[PDB]
Amino acid sequence: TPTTIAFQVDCYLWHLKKMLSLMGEVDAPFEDRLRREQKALKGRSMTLGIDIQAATKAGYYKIKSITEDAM
Amino acid sequence: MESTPTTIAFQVDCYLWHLKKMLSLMGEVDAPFEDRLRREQKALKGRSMTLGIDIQAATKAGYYKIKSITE
Repeated sequence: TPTTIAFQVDCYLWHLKKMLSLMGEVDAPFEDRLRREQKALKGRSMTLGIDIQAATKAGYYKIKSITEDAM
Repeated sequence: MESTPTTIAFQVDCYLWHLKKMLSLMGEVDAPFEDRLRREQKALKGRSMTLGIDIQAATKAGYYKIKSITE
């Protein structure tokens, strides 16, 4: 599903942004955007019935699949 | 470009946006995902003009920044 795939990819890329935030590599507006997006992902998670952790894993493999041969 | 939390944030944002664009190119995402993509692209153009950083250059730097950390 394009909606499910969108969620998985959004979750994984958000996970990357969160990790960079916790590493202190980024500034405050990036951190504000981060927390905004997370609240939005939680809302979407309720509608899709997909756990953010599971979606994050799936999104990692989707991204691995696309960067593998293109880059 | 300089290496500050603000420029790193911009590099990461540009590169991760690029990955979302690749999903759009594959046609594997829904209309809200594409809506967010266009809205974020406009945001990045403003921050690009503000920071005086080329999006293409920031996109490459973001790739290597993420790659350095994830690998």
